[PDB]
Amino acid sequence: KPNYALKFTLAGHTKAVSSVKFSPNGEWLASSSADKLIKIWGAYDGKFEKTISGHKLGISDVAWSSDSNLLVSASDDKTLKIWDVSSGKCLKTLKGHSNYVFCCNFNPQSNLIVSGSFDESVRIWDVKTGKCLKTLPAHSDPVSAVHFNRDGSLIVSSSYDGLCRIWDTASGQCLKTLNPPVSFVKFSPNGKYILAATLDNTLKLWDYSKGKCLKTYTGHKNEKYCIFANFSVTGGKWIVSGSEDNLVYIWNLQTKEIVQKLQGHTDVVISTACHPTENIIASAALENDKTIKLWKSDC
Ligand SMILES: C[C@H](NC(=O)c1cccc(CNC2=NCCN2)c1)c1cccc(Cl)c1
Repeated sequence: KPNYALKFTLAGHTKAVSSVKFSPNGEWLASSSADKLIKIWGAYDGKFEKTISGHKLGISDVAWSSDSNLLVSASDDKTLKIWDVSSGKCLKTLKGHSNYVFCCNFNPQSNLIVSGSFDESVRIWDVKTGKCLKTLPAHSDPVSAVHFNRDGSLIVSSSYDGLCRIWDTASGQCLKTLNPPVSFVKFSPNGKYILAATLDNTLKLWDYSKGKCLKTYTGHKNEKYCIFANFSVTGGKWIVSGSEDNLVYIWNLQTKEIVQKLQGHTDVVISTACHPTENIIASAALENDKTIKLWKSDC
C-alpha cells in the first residue's frame, strides 16, 4: 500500500481548477481553470512559476508536448490554443469546433493534437500549421475525453452517449466501439488496456484487443463530473482517480482493493495526475476549494 502524504497546497486560481498535468520531463505541473488561465508550478517544490493567458472563457483541459516545451488548452471559447511555455505566447489558435472544447492531447511525436467537444466531434489538428486535418463524427453527445495510445496510431474517445470508441489516427476510421455516460477514458502506458469511467460510480479496465472488461474499481463517488483517472506506475501499480466526495482514491490495479484515500480537498477532486518518474500525485478541486495539492509516497 502507498503512503501518499500532503506536501504542498498550490493556491492562485480564482475559480474551479479543471485539469492538472505533469510535464513529460517531470519538471513542471500545468494547471488550467474556469478562470481562463493556465498556471505553471514547480513539480518538486510547488513554487508558482507563471500564468499563461489569452482564452476568452474558461479552460477545461490542458496537455503537454513530449519535449515539455508546448502546451495545448481546450476552452469554452470554442478554440484550442497552442502555447510556448518558456515565452508564455500563444503560437496558434485552433478554430473549427462549434461548441465548447472539453478535452485535448498531443500524440507522442507531438506533431498532432486531438480534441473533443460539446459539438459531438473529435478533431485532429496539425501542430505546425494550426489547421484541422480531420473532423470525426465521433459521438452523439458531448465528448468527455480523447487520448492517443503509446505510438499515436490509435485515439480513444468517450462520450455522454455511453460509448467508448477507438479510431485509426491515420485514416480517421472507427476500429471498435466497446450505457451510462462515459466520463473519461485513457489508454494504459503499454496501449493494451483502456481505463474508462462511467457516471455510475464505476471505473473499468478494458482489454482493447479482446474488447472485454478485465477489472472494475468501485467505492468512490462519480455521478456528475468528468474526473481524470490515471495509471500510477512509478512504484506500486495503482489506479488513481478523483471523486465527488472530495477525496483522491487509489486502488490496486490487479486486486481492485482501495489502498488509500487522500483527504484534504473541500470540493470535488476533478483532476489527478501522476508524476512520470517519482511517486508524486497532483490533485485539484472545484470552486469551493480552487487549490491544487501535491502528495508524495515512498512506494
Ligand atoms: C457537467 C459536467 N462537466 C464536467 O464534467 C466538467 C466541468 C469543468 C471541468 C472538468 C474537467 N475537465 C475535463 N474532464 C475530462 C476532460 N476535460 C469537467 C459534464 C458531465 C458529462 C459530460 C461532459 Cl462533456 C460534462
